[PDB]
Amino acid sequence: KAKEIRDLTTSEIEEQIKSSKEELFNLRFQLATGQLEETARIRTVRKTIARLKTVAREREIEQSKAN
RNA sequence: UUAAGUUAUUAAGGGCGCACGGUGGAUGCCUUGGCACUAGAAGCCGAUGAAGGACGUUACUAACGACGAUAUGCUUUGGGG
Repeated sequence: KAKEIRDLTTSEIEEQIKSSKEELFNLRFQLATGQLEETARIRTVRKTIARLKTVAREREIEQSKAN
């Protein structure tokens, strides 16, 4: 993905962001209710969201390099 | 059967020697933090938030980094294995 995340159509990114945020919410919710036992997913979901915002920022800058 | 002389026999204490304590840094070490030389800057920012912080962020959490809700980091170019 993280290459062709840049190939996504700027609404797949938007829906992808909120799907990933619901996934992170469920993970944090079941870490507390103590049944997770694979705690490394939390970190990588965070970084995915980071990935997804970064490219969605830079489209914006290139969207105003022309205008 | 008398006059006389004398010593230990506790070492409570004293000096010597012995042997384990407490103590803390004499020896060696350190070189993590500066005296000074050379060179480079440029003294150094921002009304694009400038100037030190406060709260936070790790799967687990107690001070500095990141700076930061994209948070114990994100993308990209080049090194590197």
